[PDB]
Amino acid sequence: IPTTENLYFQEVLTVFHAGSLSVPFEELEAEFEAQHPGVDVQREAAGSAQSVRKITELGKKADVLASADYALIPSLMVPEYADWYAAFARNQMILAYTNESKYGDEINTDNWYEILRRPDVRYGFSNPNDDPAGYRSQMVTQLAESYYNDDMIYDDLMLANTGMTLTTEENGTALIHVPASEEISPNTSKIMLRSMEVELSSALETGEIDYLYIYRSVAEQHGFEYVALPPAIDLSSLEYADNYSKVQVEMVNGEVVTGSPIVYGVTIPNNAENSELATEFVALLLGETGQQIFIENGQPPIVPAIAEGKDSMPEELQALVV
Ligand code: MOO
Repeated sequence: IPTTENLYFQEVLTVFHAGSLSVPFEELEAEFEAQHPGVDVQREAAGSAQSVRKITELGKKADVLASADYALIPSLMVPEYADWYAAFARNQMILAYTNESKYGDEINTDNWYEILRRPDVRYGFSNPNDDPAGYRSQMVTQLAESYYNDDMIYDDLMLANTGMTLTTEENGTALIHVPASEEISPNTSKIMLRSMEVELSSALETGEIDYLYIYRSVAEQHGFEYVALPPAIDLSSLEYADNYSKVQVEMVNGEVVTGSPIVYGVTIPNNAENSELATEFVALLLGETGQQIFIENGQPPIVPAIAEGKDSMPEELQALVV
């Protein structure tokens, strides 16, 4: 029987981070505890949007907040809960699978959506209201329409199988509306939906789902075979930023996220209890040691880190940022 520590957090350093950061932050935890004897790092892994909402709406206090989408910090935390943030890593949306997945040896970059259209094929993605990988899965599928010249890709895979709706904005931008989390109501024969993307890893391993909308790093961390989606739709390239911006996702609470290159962001909240200790953890993260942890885990780091609001940043961190 799990204790409260075994359920919740599965001196004190409280860190709320993204699900895809579970592997590098686990190695960062062990290294930080090795350098600091009496320090117990307590990590809570959740979708980045709900990780932010714990601080901004639930009144929870964290020392370190790390998101899969850096932009959630200035749009939701700044200026009441945050005065600064730093872009530290990059990632890539892929479609993961294993040997057991149906149509495995036959799926490639030019037919992935056609495979997902099949009634026997089941696929997974996380909750877009809570997780970046969840809303990014919708972004990838919608952008695939204009790339492959097929205006029915998003309708067949998402609109006809969930509670998601779509409207066209005045500038031609597509806007995806995500209803209440319980009213998403996915077609069980076609879609499996979790709160965060990494909980769906177990589903792909057993063959409960055939394909999974997830990051490249997570696929390499688990050893899954994957489909390298075109740079124009996979949110991996800085050059295709103008193309990615033509799709937006509105959450149930009215918050709008925009298609952009996947850029991870970190910050130390304004109401942090151990801000001194948090500084040292972020220093290890943005320093050479943190950089090598990401490279070894298949996640490319932004070296040097790009920060905003440097006049509010602690002095120890200003030597590691741009
Ligand atoms: O915040 Mo995630 O790394 O899209 O579970």
